[PDB]
Amino acid sequence: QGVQKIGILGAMREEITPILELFGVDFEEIPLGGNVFHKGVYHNKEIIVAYSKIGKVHSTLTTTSMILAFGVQKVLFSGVAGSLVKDLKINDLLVATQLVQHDVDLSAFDHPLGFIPESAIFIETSGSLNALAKKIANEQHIALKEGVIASGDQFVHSKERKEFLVSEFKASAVEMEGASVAFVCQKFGVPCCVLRSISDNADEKAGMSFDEFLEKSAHTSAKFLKSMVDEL
Amino acid sequence: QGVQKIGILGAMREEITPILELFGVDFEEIPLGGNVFHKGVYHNKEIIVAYSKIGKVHSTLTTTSMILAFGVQKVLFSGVAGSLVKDLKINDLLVATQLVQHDVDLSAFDHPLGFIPESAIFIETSGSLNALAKKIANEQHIALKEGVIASGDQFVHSKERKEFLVSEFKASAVEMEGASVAFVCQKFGVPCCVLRSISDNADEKAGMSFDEFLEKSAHTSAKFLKSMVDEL
Ligand SMILES: C#CCSC[C@H]1CN(Cc2c[nH]c3c(N)ncnc23)C[C@@H]1O
Ligand SMILES: C#CCSC[C@H]1CN(Cc2c[nH]c3c(N)ncnc23)C[C@@H]1O
Ligand SMILES: [N+]
Repeated sequence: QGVQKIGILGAMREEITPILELFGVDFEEIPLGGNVFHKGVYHNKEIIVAYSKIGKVHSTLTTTSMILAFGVQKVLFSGVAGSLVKDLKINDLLVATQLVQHDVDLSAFDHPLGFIPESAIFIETSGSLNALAKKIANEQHIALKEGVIASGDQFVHSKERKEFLVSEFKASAVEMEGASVAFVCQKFGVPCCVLRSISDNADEKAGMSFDEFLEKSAHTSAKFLKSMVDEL
Repeated sequence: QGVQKIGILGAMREEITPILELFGVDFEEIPLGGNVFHKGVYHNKEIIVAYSKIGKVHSTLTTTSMILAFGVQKVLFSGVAGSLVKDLKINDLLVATQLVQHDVDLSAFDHPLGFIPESAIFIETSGSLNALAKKIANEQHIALKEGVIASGDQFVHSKERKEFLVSEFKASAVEMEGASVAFVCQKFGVPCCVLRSISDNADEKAGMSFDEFLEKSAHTSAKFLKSMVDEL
């Protein structure tokens, strides 16, 4: 019966700018492990917001810090992603049902791609939180897609790599942090939800699309994340 | 003026088996975040030993746990690695002077390979600890090499990838955890030393070589790590 502590994560500063703005509360800035954590109070909940910096190691570190140093009981991720599928268009919102580290390769020992011993290819997120996301989206008449998100330490900008992600993992979107965030949460038994809004199509024009749409797509995701926190 | 707390990390159980045996003290087993931490007392020092499990996310998580949950003031890594250079042979010992995440690719935005914004290509380890390693090796007439270690989430077993690591990063050895361990330590200001003993040549026969030499190479590294702790 303490105050609920909720971790809110993006990868880049641009993904958390709209989060901080939308909550509209005063935040205390707390430096730790190369991150700045923004700690505020919102409707009987303590919210801790940070951007991890890009990629798997950064996001793993920051999620672990949120859990161990700030005692968060849930983690919600908001940011942008590349679309791997024709029906996911720029600005569309996706909730990740499972995530994979698409760049993991222990095939020299006959392991399937994505697999590491003492783990699994696919990492699950919270069914209760994903159900909440879907409930809210239906009530607000927001198209919310669901699917597998692939995460790796490369910005994907080729037809060939996109097609690999679809064929190998049946992934719908690609990014560089979701799987590591969801993985850390699974290891600590912390409920996790990963939201992404599409910024690009992970093809040869992805860099230019990303730079154009980062702000808008980040805001779309942030607004939805806030609507979830309103129901926690 | 408290007791010095030292984190001792391997990636696989096999890399820490000789560590636990060689210290020869009683350890309390403490589960946290999917790892088991072995906490013992050795010569006015508290030693916390764990294996992270394989790869960058696992090792990032465990190093962060060591620092935040166990309060370690230094981190020493011991394990095995693939050789990228003719003069590093099976069983040889290497101390990593810098490390890189060799699989990071943000070249779509004209970043050099290995680079992430708000970080650097090369991560340094502790000069004071590396100097200690070299001093001990010279006193014991142990050949200790030094160089760049490349870390990524793939087991390297091809001429083509080996040559890339040498050309791109001037790396001497390859593994899947050193850069992430050293990175976490840098972010928290914790001195880090990464030791590796060669298990294979990162070529088409690397899997078979690794399985053959894991035990012996792990022990070689562990023995050297213990000799360092004896001087702390
Ligand atoms: C320098 C620089 C920016 S790297 C890209 C950011 C955006 N994010 C999501 C993302 C959006 N589009 C992507 C794509 N095509 N591939 C990987 N990841 C993504 C992954 C990284 O945090
Ligand atoms: C399944 C399974 C085992 S994956 C290999 C282990 C050994 N380690 C070091 C290592 C030794 N040789 C290597 C190589 N050729 N490539 C990458 N890493 C390494 C990296 C991983 O922890
Ligand atoms: N990776």
